[PDB]
Amino acid sequence: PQVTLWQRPLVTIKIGGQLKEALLDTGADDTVLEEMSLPGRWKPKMIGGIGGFIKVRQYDQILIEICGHKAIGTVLVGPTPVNIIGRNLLTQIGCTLNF
Amino acid sequence: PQVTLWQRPLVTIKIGGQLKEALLDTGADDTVLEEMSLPGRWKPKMIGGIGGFIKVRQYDQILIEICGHKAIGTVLVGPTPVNIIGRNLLTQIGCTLNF
Ligand SMILES: CC(C)(C)OC(=O)N[C@@H](Cc1ccccc1)[C@H](O)CNC[C@@H](O)[C@H](Cc1ccccc1)NC(=O)OC(C)(C)C
Repeated sequence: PQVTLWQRPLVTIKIGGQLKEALLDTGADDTVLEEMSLPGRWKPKMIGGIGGFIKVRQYDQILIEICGHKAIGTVLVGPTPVNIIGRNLLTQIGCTLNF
Repeated sequence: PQVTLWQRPLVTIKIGGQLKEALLDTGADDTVLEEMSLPGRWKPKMIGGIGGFIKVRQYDQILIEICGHKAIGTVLVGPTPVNIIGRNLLTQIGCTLNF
């Protein structure tokens, strides 16, 4: 696909046969998902965004599917208002910015 | 051009006769820049990011060159760790997300 920016670039993700809405964010280095209980150990972490930091839990090697394109990597889970797919995952699906 | 995301999508912009580096951010609805004295009449505004709200000065109808492409629109000036080019200006330059 070719996603236009007239509207926020919100797509469907599948994180364990759960369809989830998430934003493709080129501005984000990391992937941040809404509070969820994932099996596995996590590492405490504080991530900064415009505005300040938020405390998140870090999970390694999560598999997510972005428009039926698989990506596997680190995800931070915390109280975000929106799921954010960051460049750590977008690089996996071959995502580019073209102008 | 075709920007890959192995690294942050940093481009050089020209604004108010100043060359600056800014991130192309499909996650941002608006363009927020580092503190600067741009010419004109501004209005205070508050905008939220993942860590909470910040106060910005809003400047309308400002000319900005992104990789030599012309864009004229709103620019928010405020306490940001990085200059960010949002979707109000990425659409003007014809940028897309592709995979
Ligand atoms: C998500 C996270 C991993 C925490 O990365 C950033 O927030 N990265 C910042 C850049 C940054 C680096 C270092 C320090 C501070 C900021 C990008 O603007 C992220 N794209 C912005 C996008 O996530 C956010 C989506 C959003 C919107 C509203 C609420 C919550 C979240 N929009 C965003 O902040 O938009 C404005 C900049 C216009 C405020």
